[PDB]
Amino acid sequence: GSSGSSGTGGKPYQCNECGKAFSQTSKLARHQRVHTGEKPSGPSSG
Ligand SMILES: [Zn+2]
Repeated sequence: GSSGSSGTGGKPYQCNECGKAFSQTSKLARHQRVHTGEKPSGPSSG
């Protein structure tokens, strides 16, 4: 059992692609545009 932090809080909305944060999610939503692209994927649980 290792005690580390990978995805237990930090950058929930903050852009991870480039690593840019914004005061409000509003402006952030538009920022995602720069990272425009396709990503097909069906429903999968498990
Ligand atoms: Zn970005």
